[PDB]
Amino acid sequence: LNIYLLPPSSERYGRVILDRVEQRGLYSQGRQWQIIRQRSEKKLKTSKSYQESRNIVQEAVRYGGGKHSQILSKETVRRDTLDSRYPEYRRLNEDILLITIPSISKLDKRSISHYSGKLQNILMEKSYKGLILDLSNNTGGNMIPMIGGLASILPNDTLFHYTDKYGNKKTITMKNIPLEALKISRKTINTKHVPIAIITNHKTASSAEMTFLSFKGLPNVKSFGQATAGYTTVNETFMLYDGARLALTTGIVSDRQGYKYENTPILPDQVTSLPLQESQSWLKSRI
Repeated sequence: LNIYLLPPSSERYGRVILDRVEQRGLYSQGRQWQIIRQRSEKKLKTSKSYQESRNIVQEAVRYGGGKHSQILSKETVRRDTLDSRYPEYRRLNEDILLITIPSISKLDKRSISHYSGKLQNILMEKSYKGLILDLSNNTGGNMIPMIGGLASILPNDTLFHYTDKYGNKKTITMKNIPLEALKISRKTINTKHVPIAIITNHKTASSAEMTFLSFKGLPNVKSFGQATAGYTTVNETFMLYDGARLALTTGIVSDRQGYKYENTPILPDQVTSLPLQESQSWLKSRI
């Protein structure tokens, strides 16, 4: 077809990332920020490729956005997509299901609907009186299939809040979740009410942590295990010219109860190295 393309220079490509970082990053203002930015622009003047430009702005991204921010090359983004897994369950006994809820980074509608659908089926069509939700080793990815699959046990209300560098406070509610895309019905939201035990470990991160926050303060819920990884900030992701992605931190976070998080670990209710064990016992007492 009839195509016109005049791709940015490697310098331009680098400067585009600096503009975004400055525009939305939590920390990208003030004396230390320029200097880092100025130093980055000086190197970019002689950059000879996009890859080189990403290397050059790395300090700026890390400073301007913090430890939850980064630039992923197109290749890195795809390899990470291929690490995606689907939820699994095992019946522990006639009353308790153990549900494994893993990392998934996929965007495509089919994959994310298979992930959420698997969860939906377990929660809606299986028999139980209590649940164990296992977020160990879930380092995040696409929030949509995670929150979506768990829709039946979450409020049709505020999930968590987040505030940007300009002091704009916003809210992620069950409505902001594209359930329609997963072909899941809003009539199923919050229709299961059983004791829920949630397990986390040190690797539990990011989307998984914000999924964890979405259960906080629920009276039927209690959590076991260890503090999470501490990537409790909202990111916005910007697709760059060659398919690379800028993941940029733009929001500080608070849960329904008013507690604030800024790349800070979440404490489970009951810290322990035996959370499956203590989980079941807790579930027994409440059943």
